[PDB]
Amino acid sequence: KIDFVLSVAGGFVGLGNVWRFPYLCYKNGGGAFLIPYFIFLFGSGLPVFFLEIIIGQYTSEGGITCWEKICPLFSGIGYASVVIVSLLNVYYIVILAWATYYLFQSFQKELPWAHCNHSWNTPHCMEDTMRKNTNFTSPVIEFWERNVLSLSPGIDHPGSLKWDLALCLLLVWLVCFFCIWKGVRSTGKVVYFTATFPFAMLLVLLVRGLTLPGAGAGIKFYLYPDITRLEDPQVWIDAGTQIFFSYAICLGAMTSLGSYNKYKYNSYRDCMLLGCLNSGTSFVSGFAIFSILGFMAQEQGVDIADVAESGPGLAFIAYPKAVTMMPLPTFWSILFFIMLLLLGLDSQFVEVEGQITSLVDLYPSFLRKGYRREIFIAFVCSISYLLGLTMVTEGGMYVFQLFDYYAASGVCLLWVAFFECFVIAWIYGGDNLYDGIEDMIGYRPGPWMKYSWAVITPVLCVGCFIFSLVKYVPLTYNKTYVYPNWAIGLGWSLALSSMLCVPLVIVIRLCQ
Ligand SMILES: *[C@@H]1O[C@H](CO)[C@@H](O)[C@H](O)[C@H]1NC(C)=O
Ligand SMILES: *[C@@H]1O[C@H](CO)[C@@H](O)[C@H](O)[C@H]1NC(C)=O
Ligand SMILES: *[C@@H]1O[C@H](CO)[C@@H](O)[C@H](O)[C@H]1NC(C)=O
Ligand SMILES: [Cl-]
Repeated sequence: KIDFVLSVAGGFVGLGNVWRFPYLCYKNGGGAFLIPYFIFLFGSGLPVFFLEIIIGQYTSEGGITCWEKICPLFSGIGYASVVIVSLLNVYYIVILAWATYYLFQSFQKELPWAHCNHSWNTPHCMEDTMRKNTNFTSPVIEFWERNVLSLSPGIDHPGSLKWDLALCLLLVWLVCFFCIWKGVRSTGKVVYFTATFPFAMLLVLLVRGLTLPGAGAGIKFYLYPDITRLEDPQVWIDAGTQIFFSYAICLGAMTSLGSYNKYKYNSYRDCMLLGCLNSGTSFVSGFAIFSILGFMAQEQGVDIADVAESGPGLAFIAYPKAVTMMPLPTFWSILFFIMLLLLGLDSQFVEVEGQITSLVDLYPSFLRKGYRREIFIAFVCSISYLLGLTMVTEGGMYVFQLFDYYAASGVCLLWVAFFECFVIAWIYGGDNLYDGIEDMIGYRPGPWMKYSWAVITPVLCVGCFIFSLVKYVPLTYNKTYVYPNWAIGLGWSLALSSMLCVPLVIVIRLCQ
């Protein structure tokens, strides 16, 4: 029953809640992030999640073709989701590549980031333990910034392609290809492990984090807000994307997950449970990582807002620092990186299988099992690897950060979600959906969610977008570097490559 549904949904938590949420909550202050986080959650997250589940269940088609009989004129939501999930597959596998590199470098007796007496460290390096005794730098951040991937002075100098990371990325892609070769999703007792290990790892990390000194400052920074920061659109614009990324909203996956359920199945309670559980695990992981970050700041004796990198690498700077202090660091490090690989992989298979099925639905005659689908999967993996080689070279962090900020976040996700809510609440109508639910499942849901879809989400999205446009600021990596105009143009081209799908399909349909 409930144990079975939690066993099925154990794959809900992924690299999102464990990695992306911390650095998004850290880039622009922690306390000023929770208020728009929860506002956007209860305004759009659970509403749009439930909406995707209902559309996938009511209509047997799940994905691109769900909108074919709801509103054909707005069919571009599926294409936008396909483009967004393709870019997501492009830049998501790099996190797994870094995790694999750490796993391979963690088999040694002494962890590489324990000390910085190595051949890739400047003399200015100092051990953070002895730091309290404007040019010093902790060993972990220096290691992550040079040995893991060397940083050029800017994006204008791509440098030379790295080889060890390329090999790790190729290994991960080959593992994914050879696992989709057969398919190991159908599991018996293994689903118990695949659902218990991540939670146990997170729980022991939580215990370690809040049992460490200096966690109080991290908790206060995470919770206590700053009203003045709400005056900048960055906090709202990234709080309206982190919660959408966590639930895989608008990625075309949740609109097809509900297609497996039958007509008479109470999906309301399941959707509420998964949403609340995802929010809770994200919140507790935030406590853990901000506690370890506060401990890092306490030993480093520097301001919390700049103690660590304010970019995609926050997890790889906090979590290894946490497992370093745990007894027998090698064992816990190996287990943790296996956990990261398991979660990120499972997300990678769902993101990929969804994309492949969605694109095959476009041309069903081209690929009907056999070997043509096999070579198509091989081609997709090869092209994704080649494209991902761009952000793994020397100074590859800038391309990755820009592509993450402008690919599956920022304005594209809010754009897709706003049109989704607008069409569902202004052509199909919330009353019609409640009538269908009432005649479909037991109990009539409260009128809260129809008002939600009608007002709370579209107003929030439009206001955030316009408020960002008026107070336009360039995207900056970390806090001391500024992109050139052409880099921002490239990022905006990336975002438009997703956003323009809806107007393009609209005008094509209006032509005939
Ligand atoms: C050299 O590396 C060892 C290994 O951790 C370390 O204990 C020692 O402090 C380092 N010495 C210098 C001068 O970096
Ligand atoms: C600072 O360095 C000196 C020199 O080794 C050492 O004696 C002292 O214990 C250090 N201070 C702390 C707080 O460890
Ligand atoms: C250290 O940082 C300061 C700025 O705070 C800078 O003026 C100085 O050149 C840097 N290097 C050294 C060796 O002090
Ligand atoms: Cl989240």
